[PDB]
Amino acid sequence: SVKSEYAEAAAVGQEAVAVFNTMKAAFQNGDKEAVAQYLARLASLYTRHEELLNRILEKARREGNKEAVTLMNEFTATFQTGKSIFNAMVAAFKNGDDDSFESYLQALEKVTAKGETLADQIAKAL
Ligand SMILES: CCOC(=O)c1c(C)n[nH]c1C
Repeated sequence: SVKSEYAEAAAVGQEAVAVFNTMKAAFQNGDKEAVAQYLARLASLYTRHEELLNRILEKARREGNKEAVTLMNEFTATFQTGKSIFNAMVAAFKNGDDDSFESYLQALEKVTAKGETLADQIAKAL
């Protein structure tokens, strides 16, 4: 169902939250080799997350679930913001620039926290 696929998407999103917090600790500790691996894992998880979100939105469209489509359009828009910030964070890591990395890390936390109001509304609309 669209709802079980949303539950999987929610789980993959929580996996990313878990890995992101482990990465933040590693960055603070200066374990750059660990950060590199966590960043690669996060990219993989965001790819899978976005794939699930798109299939859910396309299915809500085919089902005519107008409230769900509206909410998912809003959420997938904010997901792109998070993606853009994550990409800039990765570039800052490649460049050896911890100041910018810190800033982007913090910004991505705020984009994600703000998104959770939408995420929970979608669950209840589907
Ligand atoms: C960086 C891509 O991910 C996200 O933006 C995201 C996740 C994961 N959960 N909520 C949001 C807005």
